[PDB]
Amino acid sequence: MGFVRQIQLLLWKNWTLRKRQKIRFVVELVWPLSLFLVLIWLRNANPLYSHHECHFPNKAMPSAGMLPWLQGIFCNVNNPCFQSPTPGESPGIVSNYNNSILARVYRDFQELLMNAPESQHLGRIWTELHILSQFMDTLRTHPERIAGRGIRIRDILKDEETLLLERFIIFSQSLSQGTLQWTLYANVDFFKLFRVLPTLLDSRSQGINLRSWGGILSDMSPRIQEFIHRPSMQDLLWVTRPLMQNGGPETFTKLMGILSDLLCGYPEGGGSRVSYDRRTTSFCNALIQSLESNPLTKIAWRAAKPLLMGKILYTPDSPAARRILKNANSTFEELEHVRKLVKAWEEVGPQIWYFFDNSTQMNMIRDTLVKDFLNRQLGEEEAILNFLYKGPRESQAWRDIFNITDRTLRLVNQYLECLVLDKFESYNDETQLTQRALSLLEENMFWAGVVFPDMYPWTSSLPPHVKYKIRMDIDVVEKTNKIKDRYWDSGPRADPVEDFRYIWGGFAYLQDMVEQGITRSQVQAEAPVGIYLQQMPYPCFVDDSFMIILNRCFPIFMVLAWIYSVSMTVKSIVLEKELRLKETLKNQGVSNAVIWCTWFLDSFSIMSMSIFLLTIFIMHGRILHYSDPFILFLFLLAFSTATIMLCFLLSTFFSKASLAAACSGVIYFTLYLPHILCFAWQDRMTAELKKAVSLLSPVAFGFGTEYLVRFEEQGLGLQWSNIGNSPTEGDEFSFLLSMQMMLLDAAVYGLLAWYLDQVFPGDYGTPLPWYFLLQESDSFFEREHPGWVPGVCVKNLVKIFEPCGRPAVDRLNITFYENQITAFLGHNGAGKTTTLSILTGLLPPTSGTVLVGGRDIETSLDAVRQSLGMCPQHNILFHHLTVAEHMLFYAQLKGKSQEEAQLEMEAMLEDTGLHHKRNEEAQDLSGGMQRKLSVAIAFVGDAKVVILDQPTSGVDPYSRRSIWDLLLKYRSGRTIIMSTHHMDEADLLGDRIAIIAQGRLYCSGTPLFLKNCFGTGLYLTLVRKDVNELMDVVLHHVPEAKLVECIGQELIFLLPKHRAYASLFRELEETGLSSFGISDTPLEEIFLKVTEPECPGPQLNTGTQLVLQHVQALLVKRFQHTIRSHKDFLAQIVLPATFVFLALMLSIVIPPFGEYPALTLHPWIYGQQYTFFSMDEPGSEQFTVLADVLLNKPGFGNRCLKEGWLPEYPCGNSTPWKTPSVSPNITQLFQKQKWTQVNPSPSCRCSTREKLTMLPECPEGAGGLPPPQRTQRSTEILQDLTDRNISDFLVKTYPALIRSSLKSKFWVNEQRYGGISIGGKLPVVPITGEALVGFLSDLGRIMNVSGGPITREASKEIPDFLKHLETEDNIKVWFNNKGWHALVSFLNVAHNAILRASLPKDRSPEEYGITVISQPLNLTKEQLSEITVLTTSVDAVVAICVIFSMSFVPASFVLYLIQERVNKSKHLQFISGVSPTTYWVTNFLWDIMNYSVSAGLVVGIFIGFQKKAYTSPENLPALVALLLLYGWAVIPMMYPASFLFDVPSTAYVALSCANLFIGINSSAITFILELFENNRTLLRFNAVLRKLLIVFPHFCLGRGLIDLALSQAVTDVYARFGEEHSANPFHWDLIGKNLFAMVVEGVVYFLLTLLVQRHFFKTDILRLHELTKIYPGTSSPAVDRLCVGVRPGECFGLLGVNGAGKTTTFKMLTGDTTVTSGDATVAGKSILTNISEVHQNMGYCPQFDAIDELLTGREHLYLYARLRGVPAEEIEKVANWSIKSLGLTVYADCLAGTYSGGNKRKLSTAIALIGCPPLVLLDQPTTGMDPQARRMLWNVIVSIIREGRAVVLTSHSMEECEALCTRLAIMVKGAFRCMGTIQHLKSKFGDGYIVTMKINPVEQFFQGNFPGSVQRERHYNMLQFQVSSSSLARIFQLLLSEEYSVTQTTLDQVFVNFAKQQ
Ligand SMILES: Nc1ncnc2c1ncn2[C@@H]1O[C@H](COP(=O)(O)OP(=O)(O)OP(=O)(O)O)[C@@H](O)[C@H]1O
Ligand SMILES: *[C@@H]1O[C@H](CO)[C@@H](O)[C@H](O)[C@H]1NC(C)=O
Ligand SMILES: *[C@@H]1O[C@H](CO)[C@@H](O)[C@H](O)[C@H]1NC(C)=O
Ligand SMILES: *[C@@H]1O[C@H](CO)[C@@H](O)[C@H](O)[C@H]1NC(C)=O
Ligand SMILES: *[C@@H]1O[C@H](CO)[C@@H](O)[C@H](O)[C@H]1NC(C)=O
Ligand SMILES: [Mg+2]
Ligand SMILES: [Mg+2]
Repeated sequence: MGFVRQIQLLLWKNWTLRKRQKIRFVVELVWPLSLFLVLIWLRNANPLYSHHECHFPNKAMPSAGMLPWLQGIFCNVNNPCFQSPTPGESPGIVSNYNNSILARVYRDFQELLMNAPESQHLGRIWTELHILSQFMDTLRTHPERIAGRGIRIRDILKDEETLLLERFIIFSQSLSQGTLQWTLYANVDFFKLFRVLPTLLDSRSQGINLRSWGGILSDMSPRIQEFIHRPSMQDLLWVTRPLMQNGGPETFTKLMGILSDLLCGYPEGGGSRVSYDRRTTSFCNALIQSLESNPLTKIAWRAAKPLLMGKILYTPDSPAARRILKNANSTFEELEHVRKLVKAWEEVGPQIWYFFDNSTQMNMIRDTLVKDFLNRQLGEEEAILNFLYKGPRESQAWRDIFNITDRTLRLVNQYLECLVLDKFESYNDETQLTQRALSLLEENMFWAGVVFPDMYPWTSSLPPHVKYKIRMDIDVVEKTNKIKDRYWDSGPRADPVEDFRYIWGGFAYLQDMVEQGITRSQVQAEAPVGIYLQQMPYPCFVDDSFMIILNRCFPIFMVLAWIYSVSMTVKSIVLEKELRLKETLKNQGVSNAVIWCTWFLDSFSIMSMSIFLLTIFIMHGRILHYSDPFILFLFLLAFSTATIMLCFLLSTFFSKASLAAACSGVIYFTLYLPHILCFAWQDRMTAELKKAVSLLSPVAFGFGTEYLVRFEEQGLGLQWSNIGNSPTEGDEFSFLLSMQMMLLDAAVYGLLAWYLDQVFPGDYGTPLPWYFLLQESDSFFEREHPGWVPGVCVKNLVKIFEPCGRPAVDRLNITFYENQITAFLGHNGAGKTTTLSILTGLLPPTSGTVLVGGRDIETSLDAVRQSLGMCPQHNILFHHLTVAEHMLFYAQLKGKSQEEAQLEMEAMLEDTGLHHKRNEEAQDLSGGMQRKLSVAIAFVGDAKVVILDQPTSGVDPYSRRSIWDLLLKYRSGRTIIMSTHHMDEADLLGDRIAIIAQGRLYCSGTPLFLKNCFGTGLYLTLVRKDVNELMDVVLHHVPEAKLVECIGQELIFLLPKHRAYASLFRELEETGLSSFGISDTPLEEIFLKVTEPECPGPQLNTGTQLVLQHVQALLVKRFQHTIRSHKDFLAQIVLPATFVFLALMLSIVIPPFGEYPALTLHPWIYGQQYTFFSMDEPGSEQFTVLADVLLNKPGFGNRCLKEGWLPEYPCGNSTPWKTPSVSPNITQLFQKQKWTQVNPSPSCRCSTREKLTMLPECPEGAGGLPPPQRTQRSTEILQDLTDRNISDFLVKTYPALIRSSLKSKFWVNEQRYGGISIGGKLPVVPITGEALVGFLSDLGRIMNVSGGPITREASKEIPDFLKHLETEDNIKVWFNNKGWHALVSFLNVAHNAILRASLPKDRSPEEYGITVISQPLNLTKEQLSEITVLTTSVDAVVAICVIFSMSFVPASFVLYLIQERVNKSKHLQFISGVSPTTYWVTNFLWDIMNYSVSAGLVVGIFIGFQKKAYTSPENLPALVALLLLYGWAVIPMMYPASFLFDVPSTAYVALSCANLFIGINSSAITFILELFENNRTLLRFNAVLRKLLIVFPHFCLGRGLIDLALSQAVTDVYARFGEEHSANPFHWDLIGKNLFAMVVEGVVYFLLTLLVQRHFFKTDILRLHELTKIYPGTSSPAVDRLCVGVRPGECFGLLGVNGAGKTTTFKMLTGDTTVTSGDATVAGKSILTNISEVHQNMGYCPQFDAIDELLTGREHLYLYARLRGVPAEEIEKVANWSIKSLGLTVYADCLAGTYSGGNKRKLSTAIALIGCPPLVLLDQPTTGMDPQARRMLWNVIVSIIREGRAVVLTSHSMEECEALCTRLAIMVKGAFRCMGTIQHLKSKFGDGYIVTMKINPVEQFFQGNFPGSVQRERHYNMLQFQVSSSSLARIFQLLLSEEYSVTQTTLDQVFVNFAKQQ
């Protein structure tokens, strides 16, 4: 139950302390919500994009004819989406190329010219022309009548008459004209005719057909003119305009567009697109080289070359293979027939030129014709526009149509000869084929390599099941080890380049050719069926653009937000431990488990609020949109628990906070590194190995975060229904396993932390054995009175400290009895605190035992601590609480009611003198009040043993009275142990006394026993203000000894005969010295008997030697500091480089590279699946059998042959056709409302703006009714889609099918991959074969060409040529591109069915088949796309790790600067004169050489791993200059921060985190924003940021480390193909600009730190005038207006009550704090204006030790001599004098941090006197010094006062302010109360004779003898008494009966009642 109360109190304290910060807390719970702001914005920069449907054009294969094959290659290069069903996916069409102008032209030509009433008589004209040219024109070699000649003759003959002429000649050139001319009317006029048509004049089989030739042209006149003006011809001529204009169009910009709309037609704009070579011609190698070396067409040529010019290598040399590949080269045969035809031109051309130059039928017929009749004949429907425009015979400027023909038709012949059309080479082994392929690959002249495995080189007969292989290289083939993607994306997979490697790589074409060869080799009656391929359409979907960066940034940004919390809690666990605040709590009796429970609750309650805020931002910021808030909350909660218990585990390794701040973040982030292995071993990990590694909590976090992201990139969330099932196929270890294996780690970490705490409590506390689970649960010394009881007992201790060697404590034997106070005295290095640290469990002994209640602490500390109280020598308080809160907290921890605690606190506040504060923080107290509170809270509660040492060192004589009252009130029932130095109280209130010397007792017992043990006598005191006089004056009554002590302004005499003594004092009274005082024997004389030069500085250096001495001094100081703390150096310098080393070592382990397997291609590589078919175009025989042999007899493919196929996929039976039943609502819906042909079914609603979905909803009216189904023997479901809209069915049914796949197996699946569709016709050119060649032959015979030798070969192959450009009857296959190997599988299905559908009717088609196999060529490679992404992914994280590492080193230099700024050790060096510039410059110079070691170590690692892009002969200087100049730039940026943090560890943590935040969120935003080149507003931001963000060195390093890595991948990919460009990474665009910004920054920030340093920094000396100091938070002044002056040779006093303003004055004088309204002058130089000038005329000794705890005592003196003049050859004797004079010989070199606490004061005053400054300021120079050392200090001060130097002291011991001081000044709250000499005070204040006795019976003893008395005190067996000035005290001394004592007046009693009265 008390457990719960203590929990509540601890939590109350923590939350009270947090109520004061309100900034360390807000930053604490806001820091993680800050790494996500970039993502929150960058999400809303990119709203989601919804994509329309896609419909794609089909692809003809080589077997579909050459013309559509090539046309499809050209038109469908980019594979465009069309959004509306293309014509090719209609039941009986394949064409898909209308709206092409070249096709509409044919449409109009068939519609108008031909098949009409104008083409009837045209052939008759041709036939009559041929008859003419055969009969009348050709009349030379044949016999005829006289009227005949090759040109012209006359038949004039048979003349019987004798032999006007012009008239007849004109007239002939008339039937009734010659009849009346008369003879010639009976012989030559018999059958004569006129000039009419003589076409009837010949002897011909037909009568005549003339007078119709010109009378048929008018019929077809309105047809041609109509045609030419049709819109199709307008478009043709419009687009052909920029072709013949001067020859040559623009290369690939508009030429492609013209050819596109000329051949292709695609609408809506063209779719969306989602060395001297040998055996060649000097043209063909010039062309290829000009094409390859043009950096614009190298890419397309790189892919097109192996098909145009590559070669195909086939393995065995057998007649079977030769036959197959003879039948497979049909395509190349019909491709070289074209070359033949075009080559025939080089022969026909000159013949046509001649015929149209000379002709008997043109140049002698048409040039000879006359024109009178022609003009009228033309006009009745131009000779000048015809017979001259096209019939010229001599040059005129007809050639316009002939000299473009050769230009355009010989260039084509030059082009076509570059093709290689013989490409089948024959080998005898796959090995030989492989080496020849290796040879050919470099030239890029390797197509595939075909292998027939089952046939031997003698094979002749084909088996009826042929299998072959196509072996290509991996860069043009899909991988054969996996068949799909790892995760189901939502897209069609339709990128023409990287998703269609089976098409542009040439695999599918060769497979088609060889399947057709195999079919044609064993059928002999093949069906001419061709094949088209069609891609199944895809619905509308939603694009992301975001989960490409989200999935690569989420599980870094999520694990990196907790690094600040981890560091701030591991550091806070360790501050309490090494600041000793855990041990005070454990001393007040707080259990050990309450500590841990409070830590856990207080950490959990703070992490749980940032968890909440983080979830709210993650969801409402739309980073995750589909998931569940509650599950995310619970996941983060489990992580919080794991991380907290990890922090508890880590805190038990460290003891110093600065060391834990430097390791916690690095270790937290190095436990996450094993997630590098997820890049290479992505698939070869197992759920069991995944469990084994998830014991490290961050990797379990990463495993869970990946599922969180992935369930969303698959369109779902983390709903409560799919935790336990992974998204990826066939892997265990779901999300729940990560969540559940976080809690196992929480438990394990916590349990181990609890155990490991007990065994290794470093540096404060007692360890346990590693097996503590065996469950234990004369004479010097006074005679011992057998009475009271013993309390604490000590028995033979030893404590050896390892370095020092000597025993600090050596065999003690003491007992402290119960009901009394003991005083525990000794010199300084005695063992008083080392012993009292052992009685309490602060540190373990080397030997011996102690016993508190008879129970030894070696086993029973828990019970001992239940009743303890303690105050330590140096204060430890919660520096932000209050006085009242301290006392109200410790009182209740012991267990008390709240109101009783109020009462006790109220009493003790007044009792201790700490009232009037009661509300001030424990840091605004002075240093005596802190020591006073530290005692007050040792008595509160109720202890039984109270151990309190040095309880009064620093408290003024007026408050020591209250402390004594407090001690004597609680002595009643406790054992109290006091350790003290000043002896006024060691005897007054000590019931016993013990003394230690060198770590063991020297004496013991009650004080009276000690006195007679050593000696006793009176002590005559003569306080002066000449020795010979006194000596002779005390010779008259010469006793024992004489002068025993004589220091400045003091004296001492010892004298053991009433008249003798009586006469002395009496006579002395009336007869140079001032007052005096006799006594019995002090307690300081017996303690004093137990234990038992450089006055000028000549020539202090100055100038450049002084500066060069300062630099050396500081560098040596820093070297000494860092040699002795090497764990800190290791953990701050070498650790980050080790982190980098681990990160690079991990990215080296990679799986070995095997080889790509076989993978027989068939549709059952996939699982259960649907297929379909569609028997379009029925009734045609030869298709009713092809639709029968792919359903019923063997079915699809080869999974059911007669013998067997692959005994891995067994058959079975089938089921009857069965149309499934549908719900009635559909039945009424589809018949009720009338639909149409273009709208068969209701449409699907997409993913609305506010209705986000992955795929549309598609209501219950999808593409129709369910079609008939069946289950085939292949264990597949094919559904018959005959006479239905397939494009509608597939599109509107894909979504509902994708949902029905994750109900059972939670991973989404694709259940449909393809199907056949029998039918499809395209119209073949109606022109037959032999008819064409006959027409050509007749035309040639008319036109006198006769051809030539080439033409007979060219025109020998026309009939077969025209049969191979079209097919007219063919099928088409549909495929789904999501499955990689789904194209070739179904292509094989189709070819195999075509084979079975055509073999004869007695061969049983169930045992014939073809199978294909892929098997890449053994080149030992990977695909480029794989290694590129792997390399960039790995080499990004290396840059991330280097940035993380170099972000921690720069903050490591602030630890020393902050550590020195507080404790006032930097100010104490400025006092010696170091001129801030040299200090800062030297620190910078040390930091640089400290940094360069880490930089060099990182570089050495990069060299060792041989990482390119970093260690290459062109990059290494760039890397070195990046690192070495980043450090220069960034180091002087931490320095201004050392001015506002007080705890070094806090600064370390808060600066490392800020550096990491900037260095991550500057070098990722500009690499993400540049990735998005789509958006235009992003480029503005990217450009402006890449310049604004240059002021941070973090950006300048983050850019460069990733640039040098990106700009080497782009060259190592070039090495794959082509040339190899170098880097030169120094350009003013890569890193050259950053390296310039570094240098400017590195010198602008240093000036900023030197500027911020400046905002913070008569015959007498030190004249003070009215000066004041009001502290900011109060109302009354700390130091009111005060004014003095000190002369050269005096010593000022500066006494004062506790809390009066004495250290504030010294702080203002030395220049620490800021004066308020005053002035002060040291040697003429004022302190307000020029203070660097006064600083060299004074020394300073602070109240608190300002020393470096790691050098030594001697190295301090050397440092502080060098920081002054004292040239290099004198420092040794100055140091030796200072060491010897102050008493530091035993331990002059022992690590000043191990001094005792009275030796630290000696060191401080020793280094306050180096040099010889005229003014010396000392502040409490003697608080922990024993009486032996105080005298040595007094002697030194007297020796320096005698020179002429001034001293100012501030002390609280009045034994010395009257021994060496000349002027005093009591100082109450503000200014002074009473200045003046010592005698000026005593005389006016206090008569004298303060008689003190020891012992009612003595109270009445001063009734008549001494009436005037006034009582001072009434204590225990000691009490004081003031008696009036009677001078008869020694007279009445014979009336006593005790401790004799009387004195004139001590200054101690004067100061008590001086301050009593105010
Ligand atoms: N940082 C501070 N803020 C507010 N008040 C302060 C601060 N430091 C000191 N004081 C107050 O100013 C007064 C002067 O304190 P100062 O340190 O001069 O006392 P002191 O005489 O040096 O004490 P002691 O004599 O024990 O050394 C004290 O009352 C103290 O409470
Ligand atoms: C040309 O294509 C159009 C486009 O739909 C089609 O309607 C027409 O039937 C086609 N003409 C043919 C193939 O002759
Ligand atoms: C036609 O081009 C040829 C070049 O092949 C040229 O010699 C001839 O002169 C051109 N025709 C005319 C009419 O000039
Ligand atoms: C190709 O590599 C595979 C890898 O195992 C090996 O089995 C096969 O024999 C090799 N064949 C050739 C022709 O290199
Ligand atoms: C559709 O028909 C079903 C019966 O199958 C009926 O329950 C429902 O009310 C009808 N209307 C709808 C679903 O809008
Ligand atoms: Mg001590
Ligand atoms: Mg002080």
